[PDB]
Amino acid sequence: HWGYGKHNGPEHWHKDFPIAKGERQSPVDIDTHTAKYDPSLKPLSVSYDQATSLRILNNGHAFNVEFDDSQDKAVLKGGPLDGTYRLIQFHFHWGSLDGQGSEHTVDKKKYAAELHLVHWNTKYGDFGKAVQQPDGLAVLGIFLKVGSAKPGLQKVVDVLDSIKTKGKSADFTNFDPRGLLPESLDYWTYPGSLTTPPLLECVTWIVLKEPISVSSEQVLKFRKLNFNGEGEPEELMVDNWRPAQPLKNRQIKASFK
Ligand SMILES: CC(=O)/N=c1\sc(S(N)(=O)=O)nn1C
Ligand SMILES: [Zn+2]
Repeated sequence: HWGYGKHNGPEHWHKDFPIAKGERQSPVDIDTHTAKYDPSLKPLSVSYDQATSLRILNNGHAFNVEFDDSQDKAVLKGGPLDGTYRLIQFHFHWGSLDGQGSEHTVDKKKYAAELHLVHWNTKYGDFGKAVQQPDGLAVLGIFLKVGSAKPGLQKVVDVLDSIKTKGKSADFTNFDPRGLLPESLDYWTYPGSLTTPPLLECVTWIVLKEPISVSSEQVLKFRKLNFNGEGEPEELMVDNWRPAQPLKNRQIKASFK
C-alpha cells in the first residue's frame, strides 16, 4: 500500500494512481513574483463559532480531527468560492526536521508543517460525491513555523499520546478551530488536487500568506506518532508530505497586493 517510505512514497504513487501525473496536481511552489493580484477576489468568510469536533484519529498517514458536518455548523464561504463549504476535518503534514514538512512552498521556502482544513461543497450533498467534482472541495492551508508556542494547539498536542499507532481514535469534543488561525486572512488560490491518494483533482486551494508559529516542543510531539499499528515494528510518523508538483497550465492568484 502507498505511504511515505522509500519503497512506497510519492514517486511510486502513479503506478496505482495514474492521476498523480495529472494536469492539476498539488501541492505546488508559490512563486510570489508571478502570482497575479486579483481584486475580483473577495475576503474569506470563516464561520467556525458553531463548530462541533467529535474525534481524533491516527489513520496511519497523519492524525485527523473530525467534525460534525451533518449541518451548516462550521462553514467557509467567500474568497474564490461559490456556495457554502462545510468543515469535515483538519490534519497536518510535518517533517523530521524543522526545515521541512510543509507541502506547499513559498518561493521554494519550506515550513516546518502545514495545516489543512478540509471543506466540501454542500451542493453535492455528501463528501463522497463532492470529491468527484472539480469544485467539490476547498482546503484552507496554513503554514507552521517554529518559534513561540500556539496556545490553541496544545489541546491537540496533549491527546497525541492516546492515538500513537494506526487505527487508534479518541473522543475529542469542544475543540475550537478558531484558535488555529493567523491574524490576517490574505491568501493565494489555485485549482488543484488532494495531496494523498486518491489524488483527485477536486480542490480549490486557499493558502494563507501568514504562518502561525508553534514551539519546538509542540512539533516534537507530532514526531512521536507512529505510522505502524500497535504490536508492529515502530516507524515514526515523520515527513508525511508530498513534494511540489509542476504548475502546468495554472495561474496562482493573490487576494493582496
Ligand atoms: C479529507 C479526506 O477525507 N481526505 C484527504 S484530505 C487531503 S489533503 N491533503 O488535504 O489534501 N487528501 N485526502 C485524501
Ligand atoms: Zn493534507
